Amino acid sequence: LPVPYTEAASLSTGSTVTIKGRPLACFLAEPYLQVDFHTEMKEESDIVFHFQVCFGRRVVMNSREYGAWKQQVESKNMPFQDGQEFELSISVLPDKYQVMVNGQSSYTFDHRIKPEAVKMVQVWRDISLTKFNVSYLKR
Amino acid sequence: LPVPYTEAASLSTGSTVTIKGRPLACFLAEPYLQVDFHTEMKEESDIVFHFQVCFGRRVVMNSREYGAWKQQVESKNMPFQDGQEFELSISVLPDKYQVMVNGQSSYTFDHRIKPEAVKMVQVWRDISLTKFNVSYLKR
Repeated sequence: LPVPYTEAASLSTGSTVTIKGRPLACFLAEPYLQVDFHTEMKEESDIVFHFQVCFGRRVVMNSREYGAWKQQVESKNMPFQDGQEFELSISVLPDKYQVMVNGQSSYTFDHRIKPEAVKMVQVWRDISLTKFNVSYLKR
Repeated sequence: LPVPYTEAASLSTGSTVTIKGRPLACFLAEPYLQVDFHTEMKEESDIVFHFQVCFGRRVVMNSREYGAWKQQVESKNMPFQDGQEFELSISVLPDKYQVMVNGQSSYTFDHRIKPEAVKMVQVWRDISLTKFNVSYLKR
């Protein structure tokens, strides 16, 4: 899959975004992974959910609203494993996103903007990607 | 050119490393560029010169010696232009590296390890690359 990876998308309660991929360097090099849920197809559009991994160090989550970054949430939780493929599953719950890493609940982020505002998902920085899916099974 | 880009290399006084490329996102997204001069072909080897651009924000330079990062040099100088191709030229002078951006002297970094210790150059993070060259014209 090409990285940066972009897909038009819609989200609501019950939606799951599944990403399978792979850092491009060992953790000692501090590769990054970024997943952004955008309100428009344009990359300068607002970001309802920003998820940024500095592999082996930290994760930051935030939103970008009317062009400006808001209060970041910083986590030191690091379930990702050096040199390994990862499977990332972001579920849209009524009150928050829930982020699973290799099947383990690892982060959550309460909705600041309704998920129905999302029109695009971008996955980029220092990863390769073998799978991307947005589920569309629920009303 | 594939990114991450790796080339075996040797450097001495008079050597020039010329990199031509292009951020993968606008500056608002804060794409990065990293150029590392390594002592071995392995990515965990020491880094004689680390050059890391956070486009539109800062540049940091450092060395990684026996596995540990040393004193970083942080610069707010930012000659790179939003959305534009750049031409980066790193010259090996007797006392320092000199970094030109689009023909303009922009950064320098005094040698901490002799440049003759370099065996590999890696260029990676959020850029595309159209040209890479190491000059080999001087004794």
